[PDB]
Amino acid sequence: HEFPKPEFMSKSLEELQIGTYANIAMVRTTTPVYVALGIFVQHRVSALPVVDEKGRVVDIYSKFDVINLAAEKTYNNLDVSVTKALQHRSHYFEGVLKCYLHETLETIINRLVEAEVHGLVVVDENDVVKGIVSLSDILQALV
Amino acid sequence: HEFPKPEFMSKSLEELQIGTYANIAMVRTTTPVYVALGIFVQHRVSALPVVDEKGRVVDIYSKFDVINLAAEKTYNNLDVSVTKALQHRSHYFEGVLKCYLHETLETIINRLVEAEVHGLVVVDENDVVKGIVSLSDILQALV
Ligand SMILES: Nc1ncnc2c1ncn2[C@@H]1O[C@H](COP(=O)(O)O)[C@@H](O)[C@H]1O
Ligand SMILES: Nc1ncnc2c1ncn2[C@@H]1O[C@H](COP(=O)(O)O)[C@@H](O)[C@H]1O
Repeated sequence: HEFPKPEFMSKSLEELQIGTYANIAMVRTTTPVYVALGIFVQHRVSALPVVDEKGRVVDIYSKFDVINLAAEKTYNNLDVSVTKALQHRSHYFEGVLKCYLHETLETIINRLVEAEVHGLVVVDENDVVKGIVSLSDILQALV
Repeated sequence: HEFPKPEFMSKSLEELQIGTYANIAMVRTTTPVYVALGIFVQHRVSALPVVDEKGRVVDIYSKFDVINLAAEKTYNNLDVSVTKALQHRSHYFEGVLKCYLHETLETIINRLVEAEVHGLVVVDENDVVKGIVSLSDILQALV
């Protein structure tokens, strides 16, 4: 009974209707961590696209990023920028940040597993946010 | 304004009232992945304690575990056991599986960051499930 089904691994994100494409919560490179933490606790979404001055995705900020900040032995306050998370990892340069609607479920799954990341930002031709794909969305496709 | 606050890093899980201690969804070492996947998609919890024949915690099964299974190049079906996830990692032997109510937030945070894990099972003296602590619970303590 193969897991995952080969006929669904070969279908695109668009075809499978996988991800969230409305009401996306996101932040800027100039956003302090206190704003992200407020979003996580009060708005309750799992990952935040981080966009530069042009609206282009340059990182994804997760709840684990906050915990990583909290564990730092150097002195921090919450007025630190979300871009300080980049000292621990670069989702961007490892090619495990973004994805496209036309990409296959197999491609997306291989990308998640590549860096052990829980989410990808769906972008357009200008790297501008269209949606988000998280492990929950993939699990709905895997059923 | 220090992040995290030192006066809350020194407090225990019990003292901070961090974690979920009722209505815990969990599975057995004999549980097939199809049962875990159904739980994730329909019951909608982030991590499942995996308990042996004696009710003792021997693993934690996460949504990423399913994605990891899905990416395997060898042939699988969903009748595989949740214990096949153990081929990718041992939360147990790395000491990043369990925690106790009396442990400090700083200890718990350092443990999460140690293996880059998103959750811990709160256990008793017999390694039996008392609750679960996930990144969301920690974020509520960090505010
Ligand atoms: N920043 C976000 N804004 C809006 N929806 C999101 C965001 N991050 C994740 N989601 C969606 O939240 C749902 C649950 O995802 P998760 O919280 O990872 O289980 C999924 O459908 C995601 O696509
Ligand atoms: N297996 C589980 N059974 C019950 N509650 C859970 C389980 N896993 C996580 N939770 C709780 O679900 C809430 C949201 O956690 P998370 O889904 O990781 O954001 C937290 O209060 C967790 O303690």
